[PDB]
Amino acid sequence: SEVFQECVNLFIKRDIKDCLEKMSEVGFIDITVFKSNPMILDLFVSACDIMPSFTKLGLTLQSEILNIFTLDTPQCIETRKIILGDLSKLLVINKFFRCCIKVIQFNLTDHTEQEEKTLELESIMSDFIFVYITKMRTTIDVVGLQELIEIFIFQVKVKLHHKKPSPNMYWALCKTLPKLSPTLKGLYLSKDVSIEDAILNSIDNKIQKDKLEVLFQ
Repeated sequence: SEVFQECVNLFIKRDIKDCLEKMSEVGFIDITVFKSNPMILDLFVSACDIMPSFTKLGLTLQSEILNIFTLDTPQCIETRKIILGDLSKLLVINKFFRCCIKVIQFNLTDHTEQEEKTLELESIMSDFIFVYITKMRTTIDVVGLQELIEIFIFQVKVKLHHKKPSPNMYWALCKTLPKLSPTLKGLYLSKDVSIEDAILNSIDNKIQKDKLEVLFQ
């Protein structure tokens, strides 16, 4: 449609707030529309992933975004089934999780409620990780899987809990998901660099960044 093309054109120009406001104005931010038009959902998730947060937007747009990424709404449950159901598009699954994180991080004010939703997200994500490495064994998106685990560690365990990075976060996840380390050690981003190797290296770099970057400013 012409109106959908207008939204796409705003996205191409990185007028992301205007893109989302137009989607809201025309009624596209709606699970019923998402189910009937996969590319409308794809645009919505991609645009929301670029927004620093959802807090500076108009009230109507904000309420419609929150309905899609608040974990216990009917619309979020349905959207999650659609996005997590396409195991071939792991990078979009990762965008969706980042959008859920953005709601907890910036739209929630009560730390007790933030913790409550963070724990819910942890279960959703760890359950999905098991599904992915089981159902897509032999057909793993190595780069997407590295990104997924690093969202869990750096955005959820570190950022949402306000907790310093540690290799123990990786080993703890592997003890709850015993299939994980074998999978990640056997898949390679490059010669002699497994996903596990890369994640542990990322954790080490993040530790040094956390310790030193502000000192150097």
